[PDB]
Amino acid sequence: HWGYGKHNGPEHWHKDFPIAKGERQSPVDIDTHTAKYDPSLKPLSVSYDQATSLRILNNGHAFNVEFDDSQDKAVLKGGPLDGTYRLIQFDFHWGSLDGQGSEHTVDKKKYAAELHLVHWNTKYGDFGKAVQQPDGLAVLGIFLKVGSAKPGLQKVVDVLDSIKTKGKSADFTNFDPRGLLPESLDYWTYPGSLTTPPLLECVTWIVLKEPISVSSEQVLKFRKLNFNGEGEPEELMVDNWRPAQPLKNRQIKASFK
Ligand SMILES: NS(=O)(=O)c1ccccc1
Ligand SMILES: NS(=O)(=O)c1ccccc1
Ligand SMILES: [Zn+2]
Repeated sequence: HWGYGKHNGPEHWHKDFPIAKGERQSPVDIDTHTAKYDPSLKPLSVSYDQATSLRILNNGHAFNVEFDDSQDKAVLKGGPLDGTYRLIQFDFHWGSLDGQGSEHTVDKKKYAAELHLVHWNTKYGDFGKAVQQPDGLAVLGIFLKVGSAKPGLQKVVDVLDSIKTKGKSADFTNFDPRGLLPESLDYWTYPGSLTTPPLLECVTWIVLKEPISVSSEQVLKFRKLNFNGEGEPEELMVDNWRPAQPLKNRQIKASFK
């Protein structure tokens, strides 16, 4: 199966997922000087007041926090989006060192990690039907830098010890994903794909310009997770990021002047 190692990492994925070399792959490098302000963007609306988290899962590649998406309770709308997109999960990607870890880059700069808040277009009824559609998903991407602790992250960090290995999960109710956001909603947007197999080309990416700060201790705890399952040789879960892919025939638009 696929992963992030020398043998099964991003440069191998195309053999089983040929869309890896497609026309709208993610992540990309965001060249800030080439991105253009777009006045046709409507204001972005992140409405997570009634978000209902369920469970946190180590899937052998990263960890996922899962949400109950059976009602319109945590939605993203506006910006480049037509209609309403419902939050299903968040996931992170991070590095073995603070100088790398993010998937998107900004003028070639890599951040220490990247958070993805994944939403599906409610016009398609559920996640699996949405990922067959070119506008099925919207992923809100948020960069993490190392500096001050992010208090809203700490409940995640403290639960990781209970999901150290592949296939482990834990209850993760009553977690408020609002505490993971930066102050500003200024963003870049472009059409792209999932960044892990199956690499489906269904995503409107909305990448926030303002990073959040997390502490060195918080990110160190991410790097104590394991890719392997229980009772197997330890392979620390680090560097679970895909590098930037060709921009091809795409334009990155900015929400801000
Ligand atoms: N192409 S892939 O899914 O990364 C893969 C790589 C090596 C062995 C099996 C699968
Ligand atoms: N890492 S990502 O592009 O946001 C993603 C979300 C759901 C499934 C697979 C990948
Ligand atoms: Zn992700």
